[PDB]
Amino acid sequence: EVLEVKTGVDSITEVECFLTPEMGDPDEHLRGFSKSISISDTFESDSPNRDMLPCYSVARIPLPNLNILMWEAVTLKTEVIGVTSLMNVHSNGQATHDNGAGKPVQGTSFHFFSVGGEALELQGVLFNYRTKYPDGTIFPKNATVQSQVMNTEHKAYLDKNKAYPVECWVPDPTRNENTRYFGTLTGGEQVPPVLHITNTATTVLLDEFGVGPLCKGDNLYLSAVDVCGMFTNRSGSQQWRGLSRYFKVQLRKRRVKN
Amino acid sequence: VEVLEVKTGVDSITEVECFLTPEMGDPDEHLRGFSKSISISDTFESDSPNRDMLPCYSVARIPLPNLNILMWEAVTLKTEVIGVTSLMNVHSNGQATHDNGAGKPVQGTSFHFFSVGGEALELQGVLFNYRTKYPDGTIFPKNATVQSQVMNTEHKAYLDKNKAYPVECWVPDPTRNENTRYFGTLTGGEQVPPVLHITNTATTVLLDEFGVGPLCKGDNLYLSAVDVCGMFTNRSGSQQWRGLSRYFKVQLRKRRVK
Amino acid sequence: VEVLEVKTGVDSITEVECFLTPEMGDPDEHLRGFSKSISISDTFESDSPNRDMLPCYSVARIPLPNLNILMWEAVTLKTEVIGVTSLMNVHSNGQATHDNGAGKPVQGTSFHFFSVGGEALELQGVLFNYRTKYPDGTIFPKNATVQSQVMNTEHKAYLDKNKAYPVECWVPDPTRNENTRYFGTLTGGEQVPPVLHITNTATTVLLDEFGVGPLCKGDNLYLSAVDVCGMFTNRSGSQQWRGLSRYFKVQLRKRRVK
Amino acid sequence: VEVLEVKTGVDSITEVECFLTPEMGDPDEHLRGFSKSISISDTFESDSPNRDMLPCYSVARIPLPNLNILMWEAVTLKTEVIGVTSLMNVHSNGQATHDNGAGKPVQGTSFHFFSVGGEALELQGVLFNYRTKYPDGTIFPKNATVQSQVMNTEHKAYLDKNKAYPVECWVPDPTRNENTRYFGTLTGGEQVPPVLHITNTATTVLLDEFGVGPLCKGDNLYLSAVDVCGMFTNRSGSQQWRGLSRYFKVQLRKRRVK
Amino acid sequence: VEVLEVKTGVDSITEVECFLTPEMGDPDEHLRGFSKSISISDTFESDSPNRDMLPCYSVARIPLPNLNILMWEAVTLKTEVIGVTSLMNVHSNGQATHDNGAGKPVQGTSFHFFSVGGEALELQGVLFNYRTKYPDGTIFPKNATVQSQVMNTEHKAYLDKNKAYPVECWVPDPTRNENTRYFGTLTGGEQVPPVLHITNTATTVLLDEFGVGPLCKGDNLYLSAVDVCGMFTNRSGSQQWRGLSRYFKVQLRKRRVKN
Repeated sequence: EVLEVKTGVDSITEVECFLTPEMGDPDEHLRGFSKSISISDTFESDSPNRDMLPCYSVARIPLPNLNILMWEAVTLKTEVIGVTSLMNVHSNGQATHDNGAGKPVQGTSFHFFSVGGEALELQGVLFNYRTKYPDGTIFPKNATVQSQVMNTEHKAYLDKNKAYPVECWVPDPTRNENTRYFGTLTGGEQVPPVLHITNTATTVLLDEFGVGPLCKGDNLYLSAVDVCGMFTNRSGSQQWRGLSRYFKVQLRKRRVKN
Repeated sequence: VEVLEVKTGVDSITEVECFLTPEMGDPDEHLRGFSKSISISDTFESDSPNRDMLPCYSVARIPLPNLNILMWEAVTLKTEVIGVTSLMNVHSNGQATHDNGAGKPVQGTSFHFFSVGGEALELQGVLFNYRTKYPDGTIFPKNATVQSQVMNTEHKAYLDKNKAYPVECWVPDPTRNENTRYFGTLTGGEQVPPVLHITNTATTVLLDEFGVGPLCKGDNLYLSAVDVCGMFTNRSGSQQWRGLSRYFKVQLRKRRVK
Repeated sequence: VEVLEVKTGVDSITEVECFLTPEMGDPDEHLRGFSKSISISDTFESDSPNRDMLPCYSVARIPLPNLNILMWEAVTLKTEVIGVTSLMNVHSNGQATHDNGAGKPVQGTSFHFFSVGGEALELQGVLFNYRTKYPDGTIFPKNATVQSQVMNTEHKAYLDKNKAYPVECWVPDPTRNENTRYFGTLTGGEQVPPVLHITNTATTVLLDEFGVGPLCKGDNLYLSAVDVCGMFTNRSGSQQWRGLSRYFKVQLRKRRVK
Repeated sequence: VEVLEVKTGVDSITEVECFLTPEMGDPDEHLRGFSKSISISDTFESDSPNRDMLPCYSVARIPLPNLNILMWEAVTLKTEVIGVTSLMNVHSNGQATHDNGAGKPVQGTSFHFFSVGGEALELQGVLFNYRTKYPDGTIFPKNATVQSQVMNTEHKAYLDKNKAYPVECWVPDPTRNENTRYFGTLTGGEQVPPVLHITNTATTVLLDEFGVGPLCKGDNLYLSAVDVCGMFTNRSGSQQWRGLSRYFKVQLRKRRVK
Repeated sequence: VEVLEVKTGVDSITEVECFLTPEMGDPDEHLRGFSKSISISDTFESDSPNRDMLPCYSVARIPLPNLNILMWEAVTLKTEVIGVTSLMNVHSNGQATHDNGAGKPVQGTSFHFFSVGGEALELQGVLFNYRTKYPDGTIFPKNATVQSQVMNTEHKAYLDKNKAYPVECWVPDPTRNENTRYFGTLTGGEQVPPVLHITNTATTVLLDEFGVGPLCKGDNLYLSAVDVCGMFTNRSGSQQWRGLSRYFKVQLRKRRVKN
């Protein structure tokens, strides 16, 4: 049972941070990029290396210690950080045509963020159930052909960074009562990125009963994916490029019973 | 039916939560969620698609708590496509974008559709080509004539069976469906990019202009869906439909009627 | 006419429900809903399209219950393109997207148009090329001059016959049509993808800024439509227009006038 | 200077209704609505476009009923491009999409613009290339310098003559035009599809934030437009601009001023 | 500062009107508004763009009528890109769309950005490739590391000099800029079509959720912009950035503040 909101100067706080992307980082110079994408000969032989698989980013942020009172997340400001970096079309890129500039980052993107009072809850779904996922990732276990559409065995929490591959996992809509999530997959082999920034846009996190995420143990959970597309180098090889995401969350003290 | 007052009290409401898996053709035991590779007839007259090359409408009849005159009234819907991120597998037997590039993602013609009603969805048959010979095990427009390519009012059916009603033959009958709410988008084009949004913050109200939602005949709720996301292109250039499951959560309340 | 009060009571309203079939040219007995393959003239002066290569406006005059004064007033419209899923037939004599690929779907230039009025839709002629020779059996701008390529006020007509008024020759006349509500979108481009939405939950209100809808002269309602969805490309590369039927449901009420 | 009350009574309102034809260059007696085929200079220094290759702004000065202090205040606008369906002529000396295909439609760069004011539209010159030699018979930015490629405040003009002001070197001057309302969209790209909407149900309000419309000096209303729809490609591959006429309906009321 | 009442009366309001020119690199005396043709490095480690190949942020600091505590408060903005129609010049040393066709227009990657603030726009550095050698005459993220490719909080700056801060290195810092309102859109893709709207009827309100707009420290208003419209392709296939100027009209009112 959720009771009244506490008022007074002491009763509000603000969390501000950036989540870095976890795209695979194939060497010591390539933070923010995946390994070049290679293609299996068959579905049966699909076995991507770890450094080729973008993962969900997650941060657990401690809040001022309370105590029952709980911090309630009320509003969010968020945007992708470094959108202009994608204007570097002069660095080992495959040219658009002879003498032209380098191709920009483009193609499949996934832009996702969530705010919750506990870890984001995940459901596994596989493009191909016979994919061998690599050591160091957490992926759907006991995959069957049903895993290609819905196998309810594949439940997890986003409770580790650099671990849950984006392609295996989505927010579980049957759970996440204490999280608000938002995402868009834009597919297509060379779809153009469209990235907006502004410090004037706010998302309200309150449900239809006027209640936002309530932070269990005085911890706020922030999650993101910002796969912007693929970068094409001069050989034609392509690799995922991600960007960091900014979060500002405003919270207020809420009394609750039981 | 004269519709009267809504019942109140803790026990006056119930909730249905459910996922509908796609029915894309499933051409072998490893390919749930996909169709058979598409092949093209040399003439309109010789068009004879095999069953496993034809996506069909998904449907579920959900029994509700027994009432009797009270009827369960569907008031709100939350819904979304499950597994959107699986379309980021561009390393599994796909045709490369170009020399050394990543695999092409699922793209091209999509149909995204869902409906909620208190009885089976009512269908009207329309055929691209009236001479198409539909296969055994499908339910299709019978006694087709050349008028069936635009409108033949003989072709009426109920979506009353799973893996049966091919998507390309049937649409919701706008002359009926008074006790169902339906929503769908066909986005065509040989390589249109998929755009799939997920969030747990969106709700659709199913009440009509008079404040009445679908009323469940025999305490049965009917959910229907199609989510053809596009086509996957394998290394040989062959293309097959790929579909994804759909989540439904519906809130219902008891309503007295005559 | 001075428009006075709306009549009330159970008898004061009526409903019109119907479908208008497309008139795309119907080049043979198997190709209802298609045009003849498009041929290209060598010069502007030699452009002489055959009748079966020219989509035309559809129109229906629906008689209403006899009233006499009182007039039937059109208040709301539900409308929908019927058979949108038929465009997923990419296996019937289409040109392949690439070697071993599925057939290309209908795509390219579309015109989607509908109007509701109390009299025939008023048309203004505008010609792409004033030297086009239009075929016997069609009604087209007469005495064309070079000014007909931009605006020649001699070209006035009424949409008063089916299978007759070519889409490419005529538009709604914005200088007239006070007693009609019309809505249209031309989406050009050689392969723009169709985007077709269906739902039974959308209504368009036909009342003007003074709260008055179309008033039906002689107790006749006029419905008009074009739904050229794009072009179908067959195995040879030849292209032909494909159209679909449009559903209409109009609510009308009795209105006194003087 | 000082705006006082609006007049009322049956006599206090008037309406202006007209169309502006496009001025695309009209390269011969058969090609009203089209420009000359577009050629490309070898260098910026040699850019010397023909008069008939340059589309121009259209303008109409419309005398209003004599008033005298009272002034006509323009309050609402309805506007529409006339002849949108003419772009469905893909059978008249067009370059085929591919072998045996239909002709390509008009597509590529478009500029759609309209304004309503109580005096001539005020213009600011901006040049793509300051060394362009603009031809005899056009009115263009004089004493051009390299700064004219970004902003040269010397280039001020009034849109006070037809077939004179090339579209490509003039825009509405945002530093002036207090007594005009203007609206325009440049949609660029080598083959972007045209999207043209028509309806007689849409009104634009011309009142500013103080509820004051353009005030017609000397009882003249000024209407201006450009509707370059894209380029038409003939069989040789050569391209020329295609424009259409624009309809205006403006409602005005008498306003007292001191 | 406590924000108190707005002052009223005929002299309590003022207006600022100006245009910011684009700073795209200006590679010779005839190419104001354009960058140098884009060249591509062989490897990430050899990326070394010349200054005239790098578009930069534009900024203007405008002095306001001297006050005095009262501060000018920015309330509304009208803005638009100036010269949108110039992009219809497809007849001047462009690569043809196809044989005998017209010249390709400006297209591909665009960044359209503007901000209004009562102090310099605050910037955060992010690099596509941390080994890029940025040229003399530009102000760029210093002591770059591989972390700079995603987030290195050392890269803080103020947009306080024109023709200096390269667009590709810098973005508005969302952790600061309390006294600025900023808006931008990056539209990527190798040949995305520009869509540019002009009108004198659109206004943006600069007030925050508490009804307070940017407060002008020292009676100065800061305006910033980028309008990289895309790339022009010349007959050889070489591509270069093309930018346009941006108009700003800002309405301000006098606001009393404490301490």
